[PDB]
Amino acid sequence: PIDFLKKEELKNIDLSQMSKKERYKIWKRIPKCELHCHLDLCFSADFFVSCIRKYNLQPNLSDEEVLDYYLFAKGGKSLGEFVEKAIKVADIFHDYEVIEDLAKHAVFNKYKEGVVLMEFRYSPTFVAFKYNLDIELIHQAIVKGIKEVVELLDHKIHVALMCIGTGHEAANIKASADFCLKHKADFVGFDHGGHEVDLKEYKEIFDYVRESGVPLSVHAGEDVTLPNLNTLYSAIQVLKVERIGHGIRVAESQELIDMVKEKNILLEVCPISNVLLKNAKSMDTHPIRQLYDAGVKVSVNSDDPGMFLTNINDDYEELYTHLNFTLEDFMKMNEWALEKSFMDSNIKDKIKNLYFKGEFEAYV
Ligand SMILES: CSC[C@H]1O[C@@H](n2cnc3c2N=CNC[C@H]3O)[C@H](O)[C@@H]1O
Ligand SMILES: [Zn+2]
Repeated sequence: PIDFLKKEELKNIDLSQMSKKERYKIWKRIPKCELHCHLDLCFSADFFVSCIRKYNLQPNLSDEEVLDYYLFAKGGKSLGEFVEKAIKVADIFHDYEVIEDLAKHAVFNKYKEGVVLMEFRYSPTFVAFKYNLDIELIHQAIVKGIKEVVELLDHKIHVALMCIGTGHEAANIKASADFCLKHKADFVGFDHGGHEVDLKEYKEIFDYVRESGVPLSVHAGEDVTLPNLNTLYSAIQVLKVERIGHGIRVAESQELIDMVKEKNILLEVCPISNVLLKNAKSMDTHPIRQLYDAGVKVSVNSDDPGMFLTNINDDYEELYTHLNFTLEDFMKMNEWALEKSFMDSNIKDKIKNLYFKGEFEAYV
């Protein structure tokens, strides 16, 4: 059982005297609450390469060329290109067995990384398109795979699901919204991913989801190539989201920074994703430092461990190494993520008690 760091204990840890390996041991011991991780793009290199071989998908490529062709581990051009490679990766959604395996593995690896609260998200209609799978059996496979691992683990990690709509056709977004609500019992939130579009047009679809009791967190303010910040205004003012996926472009506008703070919105920051997709110049210039210092609530997230060949503790390493975040900062961020989690209040209460009970400093 991971020896999770406690709030009152952090002042005794000297990270400056540690090797990279020893720091990773400390990142593992942070009780992490992760809000933004696409389960359908969450795997290791090994898992991915097996899948490709299992279905004889690339007989002309070495393992290394398969990783290069399909994934984004060295970074790319833009979110646009990222969306194009995701489409390619859908080569592996061959059947429901591989899907269930994917879900077991993803949860197991989060557990070993020291995540205690995990909101996974996935896009059913996406996962279905390549082989025209049935979204109902896709969901059953994922829920089954998750339940089995959580049970095996004695509920040591708490997992919830969010449903993502993708694309810019009302028909597909509506079909996802209906699926999400049909499966309200499993889904705790509703998202939009894919190319970044202004969601204001789909107001009535999102209203209906939000008003049926499923809160919203949509991808917005990620893609630096958009000619304005309209997508952020829409998510906040029209969709009335509780959280924003990425939202890093909020840093470009004092008006938006004030809006997010005043509305108590949390930004689900994905540091490595933004650098690899060219939405931040380098980790040294990542807006999370500005936003955190401006008093915006932000949490740390991996986004797509499979596309980047990373895990959540790599994001912590980069933030510590490039931007000088501290263990205190990390604990504060995870407690914000805990408070803004869409999971049941009973579960959040348990987690608070288990991991976030003390205070950083003694009463004086
Ligand atoms: C199997 S991924 C299904 C999808 O969800 C989308 N997505 C996955 N990871 C992210 C996605 N969308 C936008 N921003 C990049 C990243 O956060 C992806 O482009 C595809 O549209
Ligand atoms: Zn994402």
